[PDB]
Amino acid sequence: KVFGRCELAAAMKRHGLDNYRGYSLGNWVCAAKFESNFNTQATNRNTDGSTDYGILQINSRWWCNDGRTPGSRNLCNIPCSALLSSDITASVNCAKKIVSDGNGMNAWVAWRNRCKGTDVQAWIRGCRL
Repeated sequence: KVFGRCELAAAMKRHGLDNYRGYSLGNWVCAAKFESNFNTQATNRNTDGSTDYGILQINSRWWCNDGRTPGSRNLCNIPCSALLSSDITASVNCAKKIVSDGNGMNAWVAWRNRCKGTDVQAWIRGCRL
């Protein structure tokens, strides 16, 4: 499903992402905007043969198993297809493991190049208090 901006902001807040590891909710909505355009079904294959899955484009080389990435580590212990669900719970629980791994949100190349250091507050403007 393609979330709307305020709609995604509210679901992420319910899942405890606002200020998870000190990253405010605007950061997570901006990451999802530029990673998938708010679309839970987005997939993209990488140069090395791994694929990125879902709203936060989580990669099969380390985080989920998709049956076709040699050396996939599957650290969130999920099939990658679970990350394409209209329910974002598995994507959020895996993203909390990724962001806690020491490199923060720099793990999402679109967050580093398009969101980091911008006014990310503009992304949750209008979301219900």
